[PDB]
Amino acid sequence: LPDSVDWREKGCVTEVKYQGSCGASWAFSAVGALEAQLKLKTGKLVSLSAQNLVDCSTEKYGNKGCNGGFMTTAFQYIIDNKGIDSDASYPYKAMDQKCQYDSKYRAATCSKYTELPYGREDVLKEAVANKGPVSVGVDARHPSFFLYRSGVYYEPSCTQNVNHGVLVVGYGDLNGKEYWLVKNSWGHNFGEEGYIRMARNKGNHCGIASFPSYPEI
Ligand SMILES: Cn1c(=O)n(C2CCN(CCCn3ccnc(-c4ccc(Cl)c(CNC(=O)c5ccc(F)cc5)c4)c3=O)CC2)c2cc(Cl)ccc21
Repeated sequence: LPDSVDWREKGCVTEVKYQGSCGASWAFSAVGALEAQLKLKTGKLVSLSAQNLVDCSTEKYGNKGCNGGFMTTAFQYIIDNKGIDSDASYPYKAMDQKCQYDSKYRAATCSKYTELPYGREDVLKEAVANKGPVSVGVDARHPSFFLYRSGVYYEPSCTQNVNHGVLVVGYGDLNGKEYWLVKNSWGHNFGEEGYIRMARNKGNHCGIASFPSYPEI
């Protein structure tokens, strides 16, 4: 119903992270979604451990750490593992390590997650507004994406085949162009202080609504 939302205004989004040469966008996207659900229930915003997911949500979950993974099965790990550590106590090192999870430094838990219907930008809008930040995949193969500085991103050669985990933390519009407000994990010098606004309601642009998921506590 609201024409625009931004979950940063509601205190539900952490500092933008830097994944580096490790392709752990899936882990960053997943912890970002859970982070927001943590704040909604607990009142505490704390950066959760992407590295905990890279290291422990591995072969059983169809994830290859720094060679990519799924947010959906990352949520399953946190359910199965009965918690995830804080980034503070299990920080990010941009490589594949042995699983060093420690129940002592558990900062959050996960009960279930929800996978939204394929390519449905309307349902995604509902969830973003009413549930919270949604982990999504995008097609970020194209140099335009790498280079993005500002405004609403539209790449004509963008497919709906997704390779990169991001987190939709809102939506809105700019000069008529409707956008999704997407948190990336490529440091602060990417786009708009770490964020990118990508085309909304333009035939599932770059696959943004192809595989949306969010967790719950
Ligand atoms: C070993 N086993 C496994 O594999 N499953 C998959 C995970 C859950 N569903 C995924 C289908 C939905 N679906 C389809 C296509 N694309 C994405 C997708 C979404 C977000 C992102 Cl960011 C990406 C990008 N990721 C990668 O490119 C990548 C690269 C390397 C890698 F190792 C993993 C992923 C893709 C996506 O979610 C089915 C296959 C298992 C499921 C079970 Cl019950 C038991 C064992 C499993």
